[PDB]
Amino acid sequence: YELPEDPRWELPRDRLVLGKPLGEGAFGQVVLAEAIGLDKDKPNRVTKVAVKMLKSDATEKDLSDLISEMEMMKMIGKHKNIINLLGACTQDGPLYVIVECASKGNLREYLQARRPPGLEYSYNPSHNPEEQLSSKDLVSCAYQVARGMEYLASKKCIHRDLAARNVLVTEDNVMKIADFGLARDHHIDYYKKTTNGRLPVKWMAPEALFDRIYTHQSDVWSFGVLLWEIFTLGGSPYPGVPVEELFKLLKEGHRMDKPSNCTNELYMMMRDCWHAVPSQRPTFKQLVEDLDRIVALTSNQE
Ligand SMILES: *CCC(=O)Nc1cc(N2CCN(CC)CC2)ccc1Nc1cc(N(C)C(=O)Nc2c(Cl)c(OC)cc(OC)c2Cl)ncn1
Repeated sequence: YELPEDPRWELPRDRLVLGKPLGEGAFGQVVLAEAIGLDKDKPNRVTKVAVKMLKSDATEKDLSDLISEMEMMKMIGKHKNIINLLGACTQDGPLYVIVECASKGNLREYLQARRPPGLEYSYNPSHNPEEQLSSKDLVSCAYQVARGMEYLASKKCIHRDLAARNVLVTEDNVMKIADFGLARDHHIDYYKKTTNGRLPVKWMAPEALFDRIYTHQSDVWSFGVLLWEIFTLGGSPYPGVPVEELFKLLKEGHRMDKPSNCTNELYMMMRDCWHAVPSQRPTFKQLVEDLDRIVALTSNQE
């Protein structure tokens, strides 16, 4: 019913101006807001933020889940390439958990919107994107996510749904991993789709999917799907493949084709992330180093 206070994280309710809803998830409700004086050394500055709170179908467990998500984010600490906790309103009112706002949306969308222009044969011939990404920009998205994941892994955090939908992009084009404070924990609805109508099982390592074993190595497999999403500019993995057929593909050792405009080296990295044997996949630390080297050598002229 009523909560302890942590003074270092506490923001007075009068310092938070709630704004338009962003929507309900399984988790809770989120709203855009403006927070005044988040920093001690800057008490007149307004920061745009996102705020999580319970929905009025107020569940019970959901309160302990929202608390747990906040508390985990406190324990993980701050990193440039994750969505960071900025504050909370815990006293004399509903729990509000306040986090960084990433203004350019999720990565899947950010890549889709920057696809090259529509042609005579396209689904969308008048698609004329505002911005375009070079080969270096794409490698650089990959590097930034890997660096975020390396950080999380060093804090003993296993994500368990790494995908472009769960990477967010700031106004400065920084990649931030989202929804890393959660738990699942059971196998949910292997058939439940995402808002965009996709099946999360398509990002899951076979040992997680078949033996419920989730490790840093299973997140590396998901990262390889993410790489494939980046280099297809927000492509959808296994389009038209239902769950039962996906299981069969994995049991046969099937692997996705190399996307066009992907080097053999980046395809090898993908495939190595998709090693059948988890011990043989690269780690996030190695993916960070490799991607750092590749970025430096990748052309920004196309
Ligand atoms: C401040 C962010 C913003 O301005 N908008 C925003 C919009 C979107 N869109 C998705 C759907 N599009 C329709 C086509 C419209 C654009 C996507 C992302 C952002 N930024 C954003 C969103 C969120 N959300 C929704 C959160 O739930 N954030 C959040 C996270 Cl990631 C985590 O991660 C651990 C934890 C909590 O609470 C504990 C929350 Cl609230 N956040 C940030 N930025």
